[PDB]
Amino acid sequence: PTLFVSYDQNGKKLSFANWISVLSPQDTPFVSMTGKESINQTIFSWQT
Amino acid sequence: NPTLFVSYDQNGKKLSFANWISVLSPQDTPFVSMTGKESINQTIFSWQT
Repeated sequence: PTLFVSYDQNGKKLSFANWISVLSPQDTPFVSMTGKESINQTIFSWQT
Repeated sequence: NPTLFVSYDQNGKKLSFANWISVLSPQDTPFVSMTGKESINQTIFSWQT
């Protein structure tokens, strides 16, 4: 059991990163540039 | 269609309901009003005639 190296080590301590990567976009410009109106479901309508 | 002054062809009318629901029904409970309250714990007892 000589040739002591990481392959032979035991009880090691990891070196992970304390964060997570995310690249999924979150722009959504349409929903932000429209505007919401109100309650009162389709009982009303545009009628133009 | 502006052909004639009628209501059948009106676009975008108003439903014009009445704001009330007169669905009255009888509810008196005279017996239950002239009995009282004798709250109990269990449901197997008696009254020892």
